[PDB]
Amino acid sequence: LGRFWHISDLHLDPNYTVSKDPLQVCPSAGSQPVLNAGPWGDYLCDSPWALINSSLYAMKEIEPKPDFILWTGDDTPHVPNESLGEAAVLAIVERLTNLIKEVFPDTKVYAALGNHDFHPKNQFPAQSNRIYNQVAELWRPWLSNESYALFKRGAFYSEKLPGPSRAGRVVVLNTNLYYSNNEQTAGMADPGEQFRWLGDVLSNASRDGEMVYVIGHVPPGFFEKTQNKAWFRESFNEEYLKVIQKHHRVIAGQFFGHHHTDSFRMFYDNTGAPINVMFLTPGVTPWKTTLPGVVDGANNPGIRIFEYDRATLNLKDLVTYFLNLRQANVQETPRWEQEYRLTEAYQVPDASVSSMHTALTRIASEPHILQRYYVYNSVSYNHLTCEDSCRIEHVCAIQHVAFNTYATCLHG
Ligand SMILES: *[C@@H]1O[C@H](CO)[C@@H](O[C@@H]2O[C@H](CO)[C@@H](O[C@@H]3O[C@H](CO[C@H]4O[C@H](CO)[C@@H](O)[C@H](O)[C@@H]4O)[C@@H](O)[C@H](O[C@H]4O[C@H](CO)[C@@H](O)[C@H](O)[C@@H]4O)[C@@H]3O)[C@H](O)[C@H]2NC(C)=O)[C@H](O)[C@H]1NC(C)=O
Ligand SMILES: *[C@@H]1O[C@H](CO[C@@H]2O[C@@H](C)[C@@H](O)[C@@H](O)[C@@H]2O)[C@@H](O[C@@H]2O[C@H](CO)[C@@H](O)[C@H](O)[C@H]2NC(C)=O)[C@H](O)[C@H]1NC(C)=O
Ligand SMILES: *[C@@H]1O[C@H](CO)[C@@H](O[C@@H]2O[C@H](CO)[C@@H](O)[C@H](O)[C@H]2NC(C)=O)[C@H](O)[C@H]1NC(C)=O
Ligand SMILES: [Zn+2]
Ligand SMILES: [Zn+2]
Repeated sequence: LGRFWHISDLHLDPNYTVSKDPLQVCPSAGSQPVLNAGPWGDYLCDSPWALINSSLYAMKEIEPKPDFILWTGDDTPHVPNESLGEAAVLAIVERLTNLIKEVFPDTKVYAALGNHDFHPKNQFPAQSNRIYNQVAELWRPWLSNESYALFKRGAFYSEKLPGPSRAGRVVVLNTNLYYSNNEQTAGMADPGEQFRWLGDVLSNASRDGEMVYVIGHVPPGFFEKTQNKAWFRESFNEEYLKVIQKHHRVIAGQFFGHHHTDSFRMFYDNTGAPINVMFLTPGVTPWKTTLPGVVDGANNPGIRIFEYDRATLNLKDLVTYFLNLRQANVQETPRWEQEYRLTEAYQVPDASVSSMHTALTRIASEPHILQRYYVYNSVSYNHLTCEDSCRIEHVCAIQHVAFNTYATCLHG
């Protein structure tokens, strides 16, 4: 049994300050007054350094010798572009990179850029640029020569897992190329040729007897905290689905972030068979989202470990840990705790596709399992009851990555 951490959406707010002025605590809160801010963060703000530092040392306490770490990006705060230029973006990515290197000096890390890890935000080019070049330098100890060259061109690459994993590979995507707010890739069918490359990597994996973990920042499909919100342009969503449908037999897991909330996505083939699952890990940042229509969309800080079979990459379990921010802020030191173990929460034997399908069916049919999933969705921040419209928004997002079937499901 191996273990790996998955962390995402740290979103440092460099200017977080415990201030007597509620409008000068954190620029990431915008114009929202931040009353009696605490040292470990605030639900209206992105993460203070103290919180990010606490999260890394919590990971070290829980599992100091993981087989590897997956890090799916989003390092900078939710502020206007004019507040956050290229030098600051790169300095922030470097500071977080250095913290991970300091706390886990002997650990391989597979890192993807998130949509905020660029200036201007979301405008990821399908070609080389100063940010891809400098991040390749920061992540060079983690990249093969081939991956270093690929990263400079498109911020995507693939790496063979080291032993004792028998025959595994991690594929790291730049899914920021597909975000509808990214004007750099408007009108491009296959920006950076990433889909062509991905298919080729996965065909090679089948030839070579390897199983693959696919990671990225922005997921396909819809955001479960609202209705009708997809990040990918429709054509990219369709292409991503086509890749999974063709190559699922070599894909042992998909690991994404961006939402900051804890959910998962099922993939099915045209016979109705479940063929893959994507795990959307929560964020370290607690920041209450400004996405229109989302009420009280904050979360507790979360981190996650997966347990896996080193011989096959089959996922055996996951454990999500959290910091109860409201409690931590009245205490001298933040102490992270176990939120849940997946097999226990859903009463399933492992984290296989069949087990996740069972989890969904229970979420969709048993009130107490729906509510359990819902509480965990915000990392145990919000305990109000998930009522009928909440249920449909979550169930449809989990079940339907495709635009048209998601739309039909929402009619329920
Ligand atoms: C699916 O699987 C296939 C294998 O079946 C992969 O194909 C291999 O891809 C690699 C990577 O591109 C190829 O290796 C590269 O070969 C280049 C050419 O090498 C010859 O020719 C040059 C000039 O003619 C000579 O200089 C050289 O000595 C050889 O005679 C090299 O230029 C490449 O160098 C790269 O890596 C090193 C660092 O390790 C750097 O020094 C270079 O700057 C450069 O970064 C590299 O060695 C290999 O030839 C391919 N094999 C076959 C059989 O085709 C596919 O890539 C894979 N598909 C995907 C999508 O992953
Ligand atoms: C955070 O505040 C900085 C300004 O802080 C000063 O510069 C830092 C480098 C550091 O030395 C602090 O102690 C200083 O008080 C903002 O940076 C400025 O932003 C304005 C635009 O509003 C721009 O005109 C200035 O040139 C910027 N200064 C520098 C040095 O770049 C920064 O935008 C704030 N960060 C966030 C994320 O909101
Ligand atoms: C980052 O977090 C670590 C872990 O909590 C902090 O290190 C602790 O610091 C206290 C006070 O100096 C010591 O009593 C502990 O022994 C330290 N623990 C470890 C494991 O080193 C560290 O101070 C934090 N750094 C920042 C910049 O906040
Ligand atoms: Zn994020
Ligand atoms: Zn994001």
